[PDB]
Amino acid sequence: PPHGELQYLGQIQHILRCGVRKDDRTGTGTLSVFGMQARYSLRDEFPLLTTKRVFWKGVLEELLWFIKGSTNAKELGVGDLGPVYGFQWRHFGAEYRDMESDYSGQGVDQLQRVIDTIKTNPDDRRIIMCAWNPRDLPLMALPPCHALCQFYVVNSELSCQLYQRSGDMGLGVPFNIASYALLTYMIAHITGLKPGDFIHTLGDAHIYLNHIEPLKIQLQREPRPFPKLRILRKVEKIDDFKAEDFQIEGYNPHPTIKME
Amino acid sequence: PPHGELQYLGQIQHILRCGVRKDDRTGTGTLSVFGMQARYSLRDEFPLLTTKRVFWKGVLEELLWFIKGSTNAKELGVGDLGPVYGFQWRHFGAEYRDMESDYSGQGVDQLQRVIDTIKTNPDDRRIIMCAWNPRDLPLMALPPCHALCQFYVVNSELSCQLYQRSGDMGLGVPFNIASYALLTYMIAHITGLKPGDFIHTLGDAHIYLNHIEPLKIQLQREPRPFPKLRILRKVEKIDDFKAEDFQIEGYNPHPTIKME
Repeated sequence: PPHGELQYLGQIQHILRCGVRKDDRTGTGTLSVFGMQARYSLRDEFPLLTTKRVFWKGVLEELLWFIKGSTNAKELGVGDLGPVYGFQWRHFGAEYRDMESDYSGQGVDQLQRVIDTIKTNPDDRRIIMCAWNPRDLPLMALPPCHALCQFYVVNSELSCQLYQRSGDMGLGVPFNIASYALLTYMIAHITGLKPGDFIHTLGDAHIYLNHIEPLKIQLQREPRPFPKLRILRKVEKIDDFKAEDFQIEGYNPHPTIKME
Repeated sequence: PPHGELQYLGQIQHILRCGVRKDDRTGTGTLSVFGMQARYSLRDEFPLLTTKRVFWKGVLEELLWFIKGSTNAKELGVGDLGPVYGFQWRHFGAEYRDMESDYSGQGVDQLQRVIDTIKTNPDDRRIIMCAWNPRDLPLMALPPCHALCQFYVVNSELSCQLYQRSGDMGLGVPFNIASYALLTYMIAHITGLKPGDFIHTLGDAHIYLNHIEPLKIQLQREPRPFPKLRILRKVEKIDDFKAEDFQIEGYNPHPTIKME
C-alpha cells in the first residue's frame, strides 16, 4: 500500500521530464502538463506532505479566515480587499459595501449550503462550492471560477474533490492539499461523518522555472508516514471552530524548502 | 504504447470490483466510485470507443444542435424546452422568452468567448465553458454546473478537459468522450491549432445496476485501433459547421450493446 505522497512526487517528476515550456500571466516561465489527478486517503491519517515541512499554521489560520467570510486583510498572523475566497464562500453575489458592513443573510452562503445538503440529501451529486480569483471579478461578465470543490457521501464517509484550473506544483499544491483536507475534516465533523478521500485534480499543472532545482532535491527525499489530525472538542457549527481545536500528531517532515 | 480505451475498460472493471452501492435521484441503484480521470490522445486519431459501436451520428447531430443554441426539441433526427446545453453555451444569463425569439447579442456567448480567447491569449488559464442540467435552474439561486470544459493551448495544440460532477459510465461517458473530442477538433480547426489531448474527469463515476452484465461482457472485448476524424472543408466560424463536413475513417467497432 504505497504512501499517498508518492503521487505528488511522481507528478513533479513527470512535469520535469515531460512538461512543455509555457508562460504565465506575468511572462514568467513554467514547465506545464495539462490534466492531472491524485487521491489522498483521509482515513486515520492526514495528508500533510512530509518531503518538506508544510506551513500548517498558515493553512489552518487562512482556512478559518476564509470560513469567517472576511475581506479584512489585517484579520489574518501568517485593508479593504473587496470580495475574496471568503466573501464568495459565504456571501456569493451580494453587493459589497465595505469590510466592516453587516452581510448576514445577504447573497448565497455556498458553505452552509454544502453542509445543509450533506444533512438533507447525502446522495446529492450537486454538493459543490466554487472560489474565484479576485482579479477576475471585474474583468468580465460571469467570470470562471479558479477552483470548484465537490463533496460526496457514501457509507457515512465524506469525500472531497477539488478541481483547480491551474496549480503551482512547488508552492500552492502542497498547501491546498492540506487546506481542503482540513475543510473536509471540519465538515465531516459537524455532519457526523468520517473523512473518506481527498481527490486533487488540475488543469494547468506547472512548475515555475526557479523551483526546478529545489524540487529535484525534494524528489530525492523519502516520504514518512503521514500525521494524524485530531479535533479536540465537539464542535457544532462551522463558524465555531477555532485554531485551538486542532492538533496535528506524529508529523515528521524533512526540512523546509524555500521556493520563490 | 497502450490503447487509450484501456483506461475506460479499467475504470469499468474498478467500479465493478470496488464501487459502493449508492442511489441516484430516482432511487435507482448504482455502483459508484468518487473521482476518476482518463486522457485520450487526439493526435492523428479520434477516441470513438471500439469495444461497442458508439452512436456517432447522434454525437455529431446533438453537438451541432448545441452549437446553434437551440431550445427547439424538434430541431433534433436522433417543443419549447427553455434553457438547455445550447442556450447556456451561447446565451448564458439572458432572459428567455420563447424558442423562436431573437437572442443575438443577448447574454454571454461562452463558446465564442473560448474561441476568441484562444486567439487573443493562448496562454490563458481561464478558457472555460460550463453547462447546467436544465432541471437545476429553477431549483435554487446560483445552481452548480453539471459540467465544466477547460481548454489549454501549448505548441500550436489545443487540449480540452471536461469535468462532470457525475458520469454514467455505461451510457453517458462513451458518448461524452466522442462529443468533447469532436468539439475540440472543431475549435482546433477554426483557431488553426492541432488537436492535442482530451482529458475526462469525473466526480461520481457510476454504473447502473442493470448495466453490470452488459459491461462485464464488454470487458471481454479487445479494443481495435481508434478511427480518424477528417474535416472535409475549410470552415471559418463555429456556426458554419454542418454534419456533411465530417468523415469518420477506419472505425471497426465490436457490436452495439444496448444499455437500459
